[PDB]
Amino acid sequence: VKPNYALKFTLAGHTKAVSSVKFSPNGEWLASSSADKLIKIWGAYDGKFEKTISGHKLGISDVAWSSDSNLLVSASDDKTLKIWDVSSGKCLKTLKGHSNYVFCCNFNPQSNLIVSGSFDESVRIWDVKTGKCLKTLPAHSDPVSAVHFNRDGSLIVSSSYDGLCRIWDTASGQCLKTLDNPPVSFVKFSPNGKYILAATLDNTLKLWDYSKGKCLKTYTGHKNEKYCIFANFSVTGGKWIVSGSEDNLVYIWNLQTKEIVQKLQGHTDVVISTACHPTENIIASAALENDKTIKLWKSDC
Ligand SMILES: CC(=O)NCCCCc1nc(CO)c[nH]1
Ligand SMILES: [Cl-]
Repeated sequence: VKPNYALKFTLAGHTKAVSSVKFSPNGEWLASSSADKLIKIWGAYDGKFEKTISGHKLGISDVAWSSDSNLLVSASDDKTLKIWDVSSGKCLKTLKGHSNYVFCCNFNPQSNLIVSGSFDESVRIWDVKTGKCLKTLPAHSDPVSAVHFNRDGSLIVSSSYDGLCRIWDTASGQCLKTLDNPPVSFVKFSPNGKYILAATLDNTLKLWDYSKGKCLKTYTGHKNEKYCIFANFSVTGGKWIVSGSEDNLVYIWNLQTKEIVQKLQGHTDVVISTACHPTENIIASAALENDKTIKLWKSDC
């Protein structure tokens, strides 16, 4: 069995590289962030442009949704994160404390906390209500490429150009585990929180068993030597691994067999970001500044 993702919509409007696309947990919306300093909201099902959210003074590297689909958080080169009310487009809080570009961000499942990763080599944990920094983790010895909460928010996983993935106890900020050392460009937990998916800048994705601390699966064939490209667990139909690539394609692998099952063609630059819809067999992909578009794809499985 293989998926049959086909192009449904091309979403134009960003004037520089797209950096990140994310579906709202309720499946209604796609949010995109860009080097153009803007967040854009789009209909997940009709691709219809909804609104622009503005206020960052420099480019945005990442955006993430609260669990109720009402709030966004953005990570910017202006060294801040901003918490946004999606309905009003208003900036509710500016999260200050990082000393360099903020690269990655995520809410916990409760959405009382935000985790951030920065070029300043720290991971910060923030109170959503107050906008205050609760904890600063001296997490890494190079820029932090990704941060992600597990299923209940009890753990954070971080990755860095220093070649490490680290698992952190959210409550205490203490490191529970460190996983050659090529730069780690992306990491996230599996939906069940038992596994970690990690990208390294040697054109390799690895599935790690967190409990055992050992590599279970490797996914190759794509190009990733430069950019922090997002990767995804696709779980709505077949059990796939999804990633962008520096050869301008979306790669889809069989999680169990590690075989490439589809390559999506259409982008005219690096596919930096992919997202999987929470309920439908729908992928969003976004590309860098030769392309600047988002594409919505639909599969029967
Ligand atoms: C250096 C690089 O990859 N620049 C392209 C724009 C940033 C993309 C991005 N990836 C992540 C992974 O967590 C967050 N943001
Ligand atoms: Cl996703």
